[PDB]
Amino acid sequence: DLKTAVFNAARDGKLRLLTKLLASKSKEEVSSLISEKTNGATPLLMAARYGHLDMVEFLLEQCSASIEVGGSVNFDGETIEGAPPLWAASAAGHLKVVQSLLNHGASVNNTTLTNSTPLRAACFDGHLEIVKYLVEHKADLEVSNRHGHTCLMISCYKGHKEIAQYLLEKGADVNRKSVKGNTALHDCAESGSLDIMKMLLMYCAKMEKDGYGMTPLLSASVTGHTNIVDFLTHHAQTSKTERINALELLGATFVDKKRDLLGALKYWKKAMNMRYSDRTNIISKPVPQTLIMAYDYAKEVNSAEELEGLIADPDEMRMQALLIRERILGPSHPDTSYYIRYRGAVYADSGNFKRCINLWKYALDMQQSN
Repeated sequence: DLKTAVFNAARDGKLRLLTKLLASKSKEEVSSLISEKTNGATPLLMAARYGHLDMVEFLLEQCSASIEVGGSVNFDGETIEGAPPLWAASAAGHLKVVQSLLNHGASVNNTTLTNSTPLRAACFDGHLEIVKYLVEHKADLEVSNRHGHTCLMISCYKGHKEIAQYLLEKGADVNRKSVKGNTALHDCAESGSLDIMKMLLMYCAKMEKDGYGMTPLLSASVTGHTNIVDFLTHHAQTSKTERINALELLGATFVDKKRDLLGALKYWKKAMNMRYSDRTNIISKPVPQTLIMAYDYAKEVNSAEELEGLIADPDEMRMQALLIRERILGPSHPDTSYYIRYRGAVYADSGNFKRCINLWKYALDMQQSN
């Protein structure tokens, strides 16, 4: 009864309602009731989560004991486990509460069970003042989550140029790699954050293949951020062969993600003309080992004159898209099977269940083998 009404009172921010609940209880008894978890969370953690400053000051002044105790907090319908009060406050954008918990001695790099710092948390939803305040209170820029994703990486992915700028001038390492080889440049490519990408390149960020063998350029081609593809295909650090494959893959993404066939064809014609713009250095389309029944035994166009009529054969353009993606990403990259399945589902929507089944059969074989 009481231990719950205490939790509900701290969660909702009812400090008048709370005080009357403990009036005739001992400092011993109170330290117990505010110590106990409800819905996986301390009263202090909920007080901080929903930004009730008066409530935070009160609870700490009874017992500083729950300040580093992690628990369950909900952000965007997701539960997050092991989150201390300072982390929850930071995630939620409650600056005054962030300032109060640090005043009262809170540990500025104490993490969730995923090893996410309060700094990482503030970097996510883009709370610049909390970031600045955490860093001016000894927050480690370089503590990554358990996948090795950094504060600069998430800052880049969520398109917060100011926060990324502040981290960079405060000395953040731009060439860190996630366990799967993600760099901040890859985060820029996958979000279409062109300005941040340009900033990273002035801080001498190196473009590298990730664990899937994807450069920032190709990561942008997969996700269909044409702003990044246009920039990096005119950049000196990208070769003729890299531009051609990036244009062709972006072409496929236009077919499958954007359902824009005219746009796909523009990209394929550009890449095809690049392929035969020097008789001294012809870049020929690689021939795959075998024809695929699920692709109707189709073969990539290998000439400008083979592209011209393609607009009139949408089915041929969808098979070209799957060949291109399989050649450039390979079967280990999750988007290859994702788009095979998607294409199957589209045929099923037309009433072609057989073609759906044959594409899904080959997709499921590909997934099992990964």
